[PDB]
Amino acid sequence: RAPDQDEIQRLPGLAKQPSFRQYSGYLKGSGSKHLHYWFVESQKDPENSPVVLWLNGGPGCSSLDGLLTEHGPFLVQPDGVTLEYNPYSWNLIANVLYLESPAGVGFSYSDDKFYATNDTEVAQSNFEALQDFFRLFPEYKNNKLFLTGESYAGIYIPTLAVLVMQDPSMNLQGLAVGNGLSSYEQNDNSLVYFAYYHGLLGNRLWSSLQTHCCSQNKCNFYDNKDLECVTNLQEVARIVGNSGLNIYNLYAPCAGGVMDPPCTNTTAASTYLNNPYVRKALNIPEQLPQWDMCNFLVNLQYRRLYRSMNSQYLKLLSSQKYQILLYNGDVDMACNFMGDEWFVDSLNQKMEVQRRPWLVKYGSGEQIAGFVKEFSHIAFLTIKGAGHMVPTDKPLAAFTMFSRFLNKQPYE
Amino acid sequence: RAPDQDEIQRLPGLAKQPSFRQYSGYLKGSGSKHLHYWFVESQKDPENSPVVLWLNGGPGCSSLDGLLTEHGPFLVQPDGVTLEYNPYSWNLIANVLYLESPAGVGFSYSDDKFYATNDTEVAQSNFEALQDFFRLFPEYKNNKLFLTGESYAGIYIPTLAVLVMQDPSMNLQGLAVGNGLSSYEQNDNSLVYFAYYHGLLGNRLWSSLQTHCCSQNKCNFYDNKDLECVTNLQEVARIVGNSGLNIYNLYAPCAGGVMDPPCTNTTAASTYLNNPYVRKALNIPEQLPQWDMCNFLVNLQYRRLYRSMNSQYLKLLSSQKYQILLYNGDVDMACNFMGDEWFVDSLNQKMEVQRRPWLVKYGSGEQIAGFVKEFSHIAFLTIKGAGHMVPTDKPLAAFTMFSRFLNKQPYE
Ligand SMILES: *[C@](O)(c1noc(-c2ccccc2)n1)[C@H](CC)NC(=O)[C@H](CC(C)C)NC(=O)N1CCOCC1
Ligand SMILES: *[C@](O)(c1noc(-c2ccccc2)n1)[C@H](CC)NC(=O)[C@H](CC(C)C)NC(=O)N1CCOCC1
Ligand SMILES: *[C@@H]1O[C@H](CO)[C@@H](O)[C@H](O)[C@H]1NC(C)=O
Ligand SMILES: *[C@@H]1O[C@H](CO)[C@@H](O)[C@H](O)[C@H]1NC(C)=O
Ligand SMILES: *[C@@H]1O[C@H](CO)[C@@H](O)[C@H](O)[C@H]1NC(C)=O
Ligand SMILES: *[C@@H]1O[C@H](CO)[C@@H](O)[C@H](O)[C@H]1NC(C)=O
Repeated sequence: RAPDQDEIQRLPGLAKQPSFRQYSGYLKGSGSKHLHYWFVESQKDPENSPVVLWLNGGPGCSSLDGLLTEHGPFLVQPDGVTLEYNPYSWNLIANVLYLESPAGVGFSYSDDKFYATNDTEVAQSNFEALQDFFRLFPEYKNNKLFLTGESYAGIYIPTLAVLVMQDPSMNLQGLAVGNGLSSYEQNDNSLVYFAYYHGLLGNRLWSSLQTHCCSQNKCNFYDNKDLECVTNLQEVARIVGNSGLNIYNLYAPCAGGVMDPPCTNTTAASTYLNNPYVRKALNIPEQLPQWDMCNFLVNLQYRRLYRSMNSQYLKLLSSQKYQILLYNGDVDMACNFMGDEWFVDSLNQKMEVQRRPWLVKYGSGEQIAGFVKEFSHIAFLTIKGAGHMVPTDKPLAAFTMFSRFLNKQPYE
Repeated sequence: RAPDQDEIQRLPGLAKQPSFRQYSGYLKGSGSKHLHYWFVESQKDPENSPVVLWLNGGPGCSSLDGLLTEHGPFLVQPDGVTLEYNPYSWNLIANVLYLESPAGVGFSYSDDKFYATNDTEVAQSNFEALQDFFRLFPEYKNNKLFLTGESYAGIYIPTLAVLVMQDPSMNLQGLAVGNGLSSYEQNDNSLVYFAYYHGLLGNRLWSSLQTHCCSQNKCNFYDNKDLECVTNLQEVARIVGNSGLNIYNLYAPCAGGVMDPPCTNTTAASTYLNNPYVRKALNIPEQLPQWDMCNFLVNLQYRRLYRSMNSQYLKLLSSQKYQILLYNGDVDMACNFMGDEWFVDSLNQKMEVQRRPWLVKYGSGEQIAGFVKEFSHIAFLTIKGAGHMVPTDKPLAAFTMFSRFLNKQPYE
């Protein structure tokens, strides 16, 4: 019924043993690829709880970021030694499959160590690994399956979903993308607005942008050839990303001051997972190189193929079989909320609902946790005051949203 | 040399006695008005430290909000009983005069209890009270004087400054306004942008606003007569201010859930100052009614006269004798940063400097604390991630800014 050689017996750093079973080993991707997974079964009724795949983005970043720092059952502490139980873990109500992907990311590897890849190969390799998961965990084949991820997984998840939807053996029910890259064009255009209206660009630069980049009511901050325009957008990019502002959360400090995503400090997770006894407990082959949160070389060699997920989401929507959610922390600048809201609105789906706040109960009382824009089979949500890593910044709100999604309830 | 009957001997709730002298009593305003002051001398060298007037806004709100909750030498704790020393107090480097104004606000009163007033009378009464302060504290007449305040004090301070500048006996050196109301028009126009680009309004409403309120490149969200326009702006106002979003800090909870400014809880300060022994220590006449942070009736009866401080600041700038600062926490929606930046840019002053980040040292290191836009004798600054009450939300950054201002140093 399970790869019991993969079972995690006693995880270092945990003061209490888990009530749920958990597994760490390798799923077969395409060719010679072996993708490191860490599967944490539901804390409540895993036999009948959904199976939820989690993919972090990059490209080249590890989904074990999602486990140990966002919504895993325990989170690594600043000592890089202690794990503490997370009261907002997504595995409270789901069997969560964190997958280090593509090959070369974290503990994932391949026999030839050739890690140059692309969107289509990545989707196909993720698909084969999910096939392997269900060969390894056959008692999970009939559980409702949701595909979820973050950041560049805005591309990984919908492309993977299109493959999965053609496999009647997988009980695909839904996909959720957090601060996802869905449209380079909508991302880039929305980002320049976001920057000005969050007080990062002044009047002089804005007016320069307006002159060289825009024609009457429409701005092009994406593929404009205009000369001063390219120049100005270079300045925007510098301000937003290369000046000491944290691009992942405008209102958070830049770690380090004004494999090392900018303004971020991955030392806790890194120190934890490179502990030799941690790797033993996670059944990592000793010969594998050190764990990094993001593989520089995977990212360097990656050929990005899709500029928009418009056609993927229209395909997923046409079946009317799946619930889809795009959610953005609204102080993120890497994949800002507005570009994904524009993106969802532009799918032009039926049953449009008026935009509303959605609430969470804090003690403190009901608070607005964000806004929800709903259509048939698809909702866009903001998470108010969260950056790129929504479940780290607003764990209760993230858990509440996640539960409403799995249960196909209204978000409000 | 001082009204020693006003001296505060032993303030309830303080575990240690202050190193500085402090005073609480009444300054004579115009007619029968008596304005309650609380003056806290500098913790370092009060004889040669600047005199800084602080005014909160409303109209009808108490400057003792500024003392006990923003930048006073001690801050009231959630028990409404304990005061704790504030390591970022503005009185570390200044003699700070907190003035409850106009008559009827907090412990301020008048013999006829007639509290209907207006901008011009308020400025003239504040002016006479400052004259009285210097009659009561004559050893302070030659200290550099700065006039500072917050919110509606965006109107109080510049109007007062114009009066003070005509009095050669006062050594006026500068004025600073935090999240100030400077221009109803620039406030309202900037606010509708701010709302859309912070994800509070969706596409449908934005497009409706664009259609009914705007003509080609210019929007009028201020005095538009257009019909759907008024309707839509009513919806914006509802979303921003009457729906459970905290207008003073978009990213903060609304106290109470989705004399009581909305989403705010003044119980700590209120419980402290209504303690009968607190009032005795502050030399408050026992017959005075209870302390409220904002006087409902003062605000109700207030006749607001100025729609813009353009002409006041141009007068203050013409002398070239004063340094001026407008600073806004950038997640405030009551007086959003963008309207005040537009306002300062529109004064069209010389020696314009390119817009820059300004830094603060946290331990954590240097962090961007906001952006600074500088001209001759006037700077606009943002405080990144602060709401309406900048010194509560970012006390170190507020103190750092305040020190650079008093010392006429660059903000960066
Ligand atoms: C997203 O895919 C992502 N994946 O991992 C992260 C991450 C952020 C903070 C901490 C840990 C992980 N984010 C985004 C989508 C834009 N990808 C990234 O932000 C890239 C992360 C690299 C692989 C280290 N970075 C970039 O795309 N850029 C482009 C602009 O120049 C700076 C970095
Ligand atoms: C500003 O003058 C101000 N003065 O005191 C405050 C304050 C905010 C939070 C907590 C404690 C004090 N702010 C602003 C300038 C717009 N004034 C206010 O926000 C008014 C406060 C009243 C007097 C209680 N409120 C309003 O102007 N409105 C107008 C729109 O409808 C709602 C309240
Ligand atoms: C990074 O994180 C580690 C572990 O939490 C911490 O000890 C270290 O000081 C952090 N900061 C920097 C700037 O390295
Ligand atoms: C993506 O990768 C596959 C597998 O290597 C390769 O055959 C294919 O040509 C690639 N696609 C592109 C456009 O490079
Ligand atoms: C208001 O503040 C007081 C004092 O800090 C606190 O005890 C009370 O619970 C607060 N909240 C509400 C909703 O009254
Ligand atoms: C403001 O108040 C003064 C004092 O009462 C009064 O004489 C004056 O007419 C007022 N101004 C206006 C425009 O109401």
